[PDB]
Amino acid sequence: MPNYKLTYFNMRGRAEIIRYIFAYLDIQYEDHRIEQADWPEIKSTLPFGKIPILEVDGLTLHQSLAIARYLTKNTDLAGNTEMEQCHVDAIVDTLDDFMSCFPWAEKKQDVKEQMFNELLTYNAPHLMQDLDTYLGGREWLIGNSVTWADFYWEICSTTLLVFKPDLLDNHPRLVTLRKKVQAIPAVANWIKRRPQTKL
Amino acid sequence: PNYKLTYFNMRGRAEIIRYIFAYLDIQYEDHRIEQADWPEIKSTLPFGKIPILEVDGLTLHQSLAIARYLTKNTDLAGNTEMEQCHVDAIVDTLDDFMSCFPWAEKKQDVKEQMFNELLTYNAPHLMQDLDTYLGGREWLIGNSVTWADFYWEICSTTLLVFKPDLLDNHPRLVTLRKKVQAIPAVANWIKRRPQTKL
Ligand SMILES: CC(C)(O)[C@H]1CC[C@H](NC(=O)c2cnc3nc(C4CC4)ccc3c2)CC1
Ligand SMILES: CC(C)(O)[C@H]1CC[C@H](NC(=O)c2cnc3nc(C4CC4)ccc3c2)CC1
Ligand SMILES: N[C@@H](CCC(=O)N[C@@H](CS)C(=O)NCC(=O)O)C(=O)O
Ligand SMILES: N[C@@H](CCC(=O)N[C@@H](CS)C(=O)NCC(=O)O)C(=O)O
Repeated sequence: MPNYKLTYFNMRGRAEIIRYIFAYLDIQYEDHRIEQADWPEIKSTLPFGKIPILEVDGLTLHQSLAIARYLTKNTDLAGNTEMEQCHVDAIVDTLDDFMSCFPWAEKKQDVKEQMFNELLTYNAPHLMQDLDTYLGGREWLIGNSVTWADFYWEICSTTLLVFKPDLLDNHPRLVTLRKKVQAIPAVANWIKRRPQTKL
Repeated sequence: PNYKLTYFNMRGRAEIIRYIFAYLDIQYEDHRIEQADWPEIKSTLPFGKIPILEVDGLTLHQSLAIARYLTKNTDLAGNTEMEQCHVDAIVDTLDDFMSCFPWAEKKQDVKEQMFNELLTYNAPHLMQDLDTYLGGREWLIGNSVTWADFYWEICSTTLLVFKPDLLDNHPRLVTLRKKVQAIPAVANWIKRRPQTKL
């Protein structure tokens, strides 16, 4: 048994993909959440001043997608062929690119509001349409079994729906995919048992 | 397999793939398009972006997903799962930074302001972080070159076009660039590639 400690804020955010992977693989870990009050303290110690980080047997890892890739290496979640592993990474990166456009840390309310609106109004539907086309009539995004891209799709879409509840109105196949992920017992169990935060 | 890489006539996000092909001695069609070609091609792509890599007629996208696919089971990947994690983290740290720049911005006033903002405040912190993380080592991860070293040299090249003094107080990061550039396969590609701003 290896010693895992996850450090992030109290919210889903960029740590959530790691938490889904831990739940799905049934791995016990310390889900260390922090208030903003403690943020400047810990920040000074961090290698690149960013969370989430994951401590593994006294060794520190950073970058949430780098960590998620490390944890799924050698598992069913990574993909069934070398090429399918690329597709998993590329779908994840495509989703992460779009989530990263949003100005999460913007101090000016009016600039943050205008940007969140532009992205959700013009960009988001282009992405939903491309994703819908990519999925087609298949059960999972890549190959014939669930991957951590399906986890990421579910996590990303959950946060987009908070700001734009009608996002998937004309995309029932993408809603089905969210339901299929949420129905995975280990994921269901995590969703039910997790702190209820907005983001 | 036969490889066809499609991107704009610039280093940009394709350059990491081009360094990996050079290093591994892999022949490939380096297909470069002008802006005028772009709308025609954009609709054929499942996610409407480039670069794309065609491997025996099958399309891959996302530059870093492709880089990770090409380097798997090679000396560029990182020797252990943990070191692979470090390689991914460094590349993601660098790529996060390069993504902040408003590459596609029309208004040159707000564009120059943000470029200078990022190069003034944010770039030196990242330089200091990288210099610390590198410590006593000659390469970013382990005891040999990885594609993270390539990516450093690629990202730093583009940053030095806008802020040539960025590595004045960081000679070990300069050394790292020169070590990447002294690799024969890389040196050879750098001498022969089309000379572009970006
Ligand atoms: C300390 C502070 C006030 O400066 C910080 C606190 C944390 C904030 N982060 C977010 O609000 C946030 C939330 N969800 C995200 N989800 C994603 C995608 C779905 C995985 C990506 C980035 C996200 C960023 C930024 C400001
Ligand atoms: C269609 C269009 C005309 O609107 C496009 C054309 C391509 C443009 N992209 C860039 O100029 C560009 C260039 N170098 C880059 N280098 C990086 C560094 C390596 C990681 C990241 C992003 C970059 C983006 C955006 C607008
Ligand atoms: N690409 C990185 C992004 C890390 C990141 O920027 N995280 C934010 C929280 S969502 C943070 O730590 N912000 C601190 C700051 O910039 O002051 C990842 O996915 O881990
Ligand atoms: N994270 C992606 C980004 C791809 C991307 O944004 N590419 C730009 C060119 S640098 C593009 O195709 N832009 C087309 C457009 O915005 O219309 C990658 O690394 O491949």
